[PDB]
Amino acid sequence: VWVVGMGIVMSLIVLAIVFGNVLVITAIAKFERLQTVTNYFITSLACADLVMGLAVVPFGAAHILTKTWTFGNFWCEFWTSIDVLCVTASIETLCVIAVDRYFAITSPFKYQSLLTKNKARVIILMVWIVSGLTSFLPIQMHWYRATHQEAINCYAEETCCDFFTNQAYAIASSIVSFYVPLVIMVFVYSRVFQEAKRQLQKIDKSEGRHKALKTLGIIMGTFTLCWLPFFIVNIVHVIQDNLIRKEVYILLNWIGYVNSGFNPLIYCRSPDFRIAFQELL
Ligand SMILES: CN[C@@H]1CCc2c(ccc(O)c2O)[C@H]1O
Repeated sequence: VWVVGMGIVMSLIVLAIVFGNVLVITAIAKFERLQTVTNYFITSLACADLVMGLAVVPFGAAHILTKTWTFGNFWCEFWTSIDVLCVTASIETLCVIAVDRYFAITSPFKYQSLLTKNKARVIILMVWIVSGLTSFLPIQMHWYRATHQEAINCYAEETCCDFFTNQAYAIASSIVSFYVPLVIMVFVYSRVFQEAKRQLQKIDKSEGRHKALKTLGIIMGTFTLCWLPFFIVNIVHVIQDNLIRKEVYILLNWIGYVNSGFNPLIYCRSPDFRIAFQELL
């Protein structure tokens, strides 16, 4: 009776993920006003989320719901590669938009000539290139396989799909995909909050005839509680401890998919963008 029960949630998530990006892509495509410099980064994030939801979520849900994998193992390598690539692309896009906000707040005069529409495209292309390289190159060249005789049959056989990684690769991947964006975002947001507090104090100096924290409170919090634990797990099993189980690993990886799906809708709200949605509907 649980098979039908778990199917409903997966189907709802799959239906919602694509609709949460088609609307934004279509609205930003055919509206002149919504076009801006940060709009390119927003579209990059939305397209990455759409690709993730259209590619990895349905097949992964089919694998989880079914007893055993259906087709051959030839496509599995870049299935996993696309998964890791989209995750890295989303994380790095959030890091770069945070850096953009930091540059916007601190130096107003330089921002006019520092960033240009022509120069902005280079950053997105470079980050896509580096994420795609660090995703495809290790996965496809079979540099991530392990030597332990356990599950080597699963790697050899074309009927089961389990994720097994070497000690070295996991740590480097976690460091290059999670920790650096986290520290950069934390530092830049601390600086932004300090600037906002200073401005509020200056305004209060001449008055009499912190709400903004809430605006920050979500934008980082939903990132932490939804992505901090998994990578913390993604290292410990490399250590000699056998504490975690496969089901827990699968569930913590799964939660990240829902987090990535829900991120862009919460991230981008504006009266102009709201009326942009309104006109299309
Ligand atoms: C099988 N799922 C994978 C397993 C490990 C992993 C993921 C995503 C980004 C990474 O940097 C990873 O090391 C997960 O999506």
